[PDB]
Amino acid sequence: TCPFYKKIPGTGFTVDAFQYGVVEGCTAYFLTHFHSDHYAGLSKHFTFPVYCSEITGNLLKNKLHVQEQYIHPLPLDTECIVNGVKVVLLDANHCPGAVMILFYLPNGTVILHTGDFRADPSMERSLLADQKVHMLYLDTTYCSPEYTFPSQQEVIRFAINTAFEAVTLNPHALVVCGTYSIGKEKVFLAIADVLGSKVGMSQEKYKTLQCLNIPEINSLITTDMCSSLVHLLPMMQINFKGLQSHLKKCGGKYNQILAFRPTGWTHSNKFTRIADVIPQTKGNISIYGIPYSEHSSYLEMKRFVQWLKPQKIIPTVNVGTWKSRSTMEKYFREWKLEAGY
Ligand code: NI
Repeated sequence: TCPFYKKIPGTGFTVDAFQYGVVEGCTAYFLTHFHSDHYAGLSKHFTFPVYCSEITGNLLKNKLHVQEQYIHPLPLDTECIVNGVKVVLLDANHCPGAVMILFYLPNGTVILHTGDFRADPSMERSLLADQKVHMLYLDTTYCSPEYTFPSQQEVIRFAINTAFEAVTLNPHALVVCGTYSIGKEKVFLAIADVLGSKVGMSQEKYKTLQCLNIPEINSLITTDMCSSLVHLLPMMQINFKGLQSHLKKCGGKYNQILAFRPTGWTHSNKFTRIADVIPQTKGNISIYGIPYSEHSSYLEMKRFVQWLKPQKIIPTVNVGTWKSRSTMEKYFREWKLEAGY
């Protein structure tokens, strides 16, 4: 049974609710982004309308084999009518194709569902600025003050300088980058670019990247492993065993691996600046954990919410425990009293 926080009242609409069989009354299923927790349940056998971005539609067609007739892609930043209700899709600053959705209810209520997002001050000059929002369905992943991390720019700067230094000292070193879903592509694209290489990967990953409308992508990626000195691997293989094994396969082309594991937040953030980060090393293999987030920090979320001044907030993440729910409601009240809405 679909929980309440995936339902849009006064509509036949749901958001990110494909794992419940047929939903009573739902004439249109929205998908915010192509991450597995959110699409869970979609397959080539699905027979109801799906509304999403163009990029999310490319991935549903080609990766999940949903049939074309059920895929309804919408342009961003454009007022659209769906089943007699005005909607707008906005960029979520999450992974490729990720959107927020604005619903203008027939009775005058305005609802924003963020899906997954990383809040940014640039969102204060979208179509959100134009009018008032009564309900906010909020990505609350990191809704606690201890969740700090740097900008995506500072993290990319670190990674580029790290890779460039190591490979300039040793031209026989190989760089490896972990992945398990779309998002965070900038990590491996920026590293390959400073190294003058294409990024090499499996056929299944190349296919996924081919759906994302990245400009000049054919210049940046390849399935020919041997010609490239930046390789992508599944995240689970980014360990001393998995990397040794991969190094055997390259056939004495390389004598060193430097690898990157993009995580979300980890507690090493509570004590250590990005500049100061060090790897775990075993022999000729070094692994860096780098905190590249595609979710709001506490401060970025607080800022967005105090700017938006919603009348009511419904969290969509960390909703399973009483202590979580209670903690989140406390921060919402502080924020409200500090800004005075
Ligand atoms: Ni996500």
